[PDB]
Amino acid sequence: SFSGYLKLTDNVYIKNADIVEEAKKVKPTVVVNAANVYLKHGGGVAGALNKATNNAMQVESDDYIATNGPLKVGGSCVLSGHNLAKHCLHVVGPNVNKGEDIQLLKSAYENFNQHEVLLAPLLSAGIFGADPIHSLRVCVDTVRTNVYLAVFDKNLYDKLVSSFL
Ligand SMILES: c1ncc2c(n1)NCC2
Repeated sequence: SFSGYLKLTDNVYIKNADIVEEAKKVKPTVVVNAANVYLKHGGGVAGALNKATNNAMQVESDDYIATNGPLKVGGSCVLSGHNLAKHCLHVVGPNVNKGEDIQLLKSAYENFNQHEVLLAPLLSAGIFGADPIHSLRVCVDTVRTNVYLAVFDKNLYDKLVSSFL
């Protein structure tokens, strides 16, 4: 089970941890991937989760895209969690670096409400370019199910906790 998390609200928890390492340890029912519409897991959380699956996540994702086409920004799909989780919920937050509507971040977090408990990163944070403090605020104000947030960067984790309202 999840350990060492700081409780932020009734249902949101946070820990300074590598989501890949957290997933291998806990083997949650759902690990959230910070996906793009093409499910091209090149970098950030997606690249790290995919590399941990020995590229099996990318092979499965390419078959999903070949069949279904790309996801919408703000959308998601449930695929296998491979050696990391029972399932991976690939969620597409807006990539601010690609000029995408930051208002789609709430729509992206709404996908989490379809799962009772999730291990997740902050959507649109990191290489997606959004303000992680804003992402945490949207997470707490949108997600009603139990979300265990893994924040890789210690300095960002401290900033998120110390500024949390
Ligand atoms: C949480 N947030 C970001 C990352 C992570 N976990 N693993 C590597 C990049």
